[PDB]
Amino acid sequence: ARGVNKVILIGNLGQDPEVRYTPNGNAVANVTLATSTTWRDKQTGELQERTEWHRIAFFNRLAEIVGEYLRKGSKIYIEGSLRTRKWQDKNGVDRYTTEIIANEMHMLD
Amino acid sequence: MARGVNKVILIGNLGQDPEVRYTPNGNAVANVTLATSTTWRDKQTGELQERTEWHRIAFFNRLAEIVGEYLRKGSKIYIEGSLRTRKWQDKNGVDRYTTEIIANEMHMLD
Amino acid sequence: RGVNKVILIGNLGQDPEVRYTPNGNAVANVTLATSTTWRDKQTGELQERTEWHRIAFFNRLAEIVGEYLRKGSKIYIEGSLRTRKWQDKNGVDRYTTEIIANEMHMLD
Amino acid sequence: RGVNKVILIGNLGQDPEVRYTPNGNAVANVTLATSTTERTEWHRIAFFNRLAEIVGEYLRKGSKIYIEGSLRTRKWQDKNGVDRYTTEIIANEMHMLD
Repeated sequence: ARGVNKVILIGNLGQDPEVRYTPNGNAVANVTLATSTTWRDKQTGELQERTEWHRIAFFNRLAEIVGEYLRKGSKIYIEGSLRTRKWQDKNGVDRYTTEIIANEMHMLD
Repeated sequence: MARGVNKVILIGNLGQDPEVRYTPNGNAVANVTLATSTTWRDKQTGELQERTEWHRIAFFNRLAEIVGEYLRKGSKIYIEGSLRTRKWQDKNGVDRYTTEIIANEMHMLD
Repeated sequence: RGVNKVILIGNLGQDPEVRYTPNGNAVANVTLATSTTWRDKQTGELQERTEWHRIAFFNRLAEIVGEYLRKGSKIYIEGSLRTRKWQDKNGVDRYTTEIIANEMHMLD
Repeated sequence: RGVNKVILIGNLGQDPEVRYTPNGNAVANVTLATSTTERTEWHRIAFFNRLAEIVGEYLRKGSKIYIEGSLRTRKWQDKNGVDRYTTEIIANEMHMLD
């Protein structure tokens, strides 16, 4: 190639995997994944949880694995790549919707 | 010490010269658009063709300052950061995720 | 100018000992095991290879590790590679490569 | 099970050189320099097959590249048959930054 496009996530499945098949027997799976980090309340010192949400897509073998083993709550590790579909704002500002294309996946439960 | 891991690593070029602003308190804030390339093989003809993804990146404070001063359209950079997503609601009522990369690190690659 | 990153997930080989440096700082040296399993694409079959990594935790991270982690604990690590030079008893330069941990997350 | 991953960006210490293992395969062992505000770290990296050929063709001393790989420590004996150990990076992917 010439560029690097790489995401590493650890988080939980927000719902049970949704598995489907292309009209020619290809596995496709879509999951929602929540990753968390902590935040310190400045006033009170309370350690509070912050959550980001990500859409992940798996293909073929990996998608089969996902639907075979993973359920809501499942904690997994993931490497993948960002894929974005260009936008346009109410104010005409270019925006970016992002799915993660998964190439690796390690189960952690 | 968080329960999760949210890491992006990118290498690519600025589509445009950086956009920079300051907050009412002075602190800097920069955004750029990054193109990252890979290569696709045309299965029929064997042609080596370039595919491009586009990314919105936000920088803050000192990093933003560095970006304003040093970067330009075409600049090749390395980026470590985190994904920040604001949630959607689709035409067909499906959930979508609009993401910005929040940069923690930046190395210029000439 | 340069990137030196290591990401690992695997299990501790021992209960960690927090020690102190000749400068008074906490250190915890541990080993971590990562494994690759694959089937030989012809002759042999189910192959499994294990790698042992040397990890150095310093200061608070050292103390956390000393306090929470135990042998076999499943842990996640980000860090940097450092090789150091020492001498054997006959004065020959020998080398050891270690992961200087930046971050760690408990997966258990 | 387990993640063993390395990412580097730095420069080759020497013009790379394709050689061959006793199995016949291609391989280039090179060193890569990475630095921090200043201390320089030297990594042994190993490319095999295709990557090795590609590395041997296009890279010279001081070539800035990007690498992903896995860590591997192999065991060997010195003259006196004492177990010694070397940590090398087995590269999966490589990109030229020049």
